[PDB]
Amino acid sequence: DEVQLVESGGGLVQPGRSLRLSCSASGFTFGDYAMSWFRLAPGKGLEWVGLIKSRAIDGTPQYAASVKGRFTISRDDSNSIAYLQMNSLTTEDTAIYYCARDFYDFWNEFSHRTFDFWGQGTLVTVSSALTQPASASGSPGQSVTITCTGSSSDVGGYKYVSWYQHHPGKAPKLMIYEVSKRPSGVPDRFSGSKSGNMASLTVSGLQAEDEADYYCSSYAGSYNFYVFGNGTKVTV
Repeated sequence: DEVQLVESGGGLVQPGRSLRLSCSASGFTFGDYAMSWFRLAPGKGLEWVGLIKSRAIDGTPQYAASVKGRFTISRDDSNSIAYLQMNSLTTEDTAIYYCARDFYDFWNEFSHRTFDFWGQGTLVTVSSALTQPASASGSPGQSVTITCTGSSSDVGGYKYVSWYQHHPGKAPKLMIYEVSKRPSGVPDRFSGSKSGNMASLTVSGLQAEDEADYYCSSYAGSYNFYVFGNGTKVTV
């Protein structure tokens, strides 16, 4: 099959309005995985919106301070489809909204930490925390290093630092997880590392396809869950 996530429902909407985003999964046994909603907004970086776990765990959804009380996340295990309900939409809510699968099933110890298989996202336009060097460049074949500096409560408190690669209009993609692991099919020239409060990505032997925006993320404990950097344009 392949794992596929398709988010729908976005569009130009007037303020204070309500909108439901759908995410239809395929290719895995939907019921066994947390599903997380993320947001990419211009000027801001990537943001965690909320999380719903497998019903084999609790299922009670967790949201983020921002949307805490006006968004509501939901699942339909019978049709393998997660939902994001948005209420009282302000223009500061305009963004691309992404759907995500926990890297593991509810069985695994390391569940509820890393997310993968992001969809393309659906754009919502409404009418009317980790430090990351803005830019980096190199020549093809040369090396490059990206920094992601957070605090004790995030990068330096855990072994859950991810890096995503983002091409405009395309689904963000896991390059590195758990600080230094390469998912299946990420070339060993992408390298993860950390020390204290600062993580590092290293792209050895650059390539034309390697020119992208690179976002870093860390688990940030029970209260904040996730946090991101503002992204880095690598230019080859």
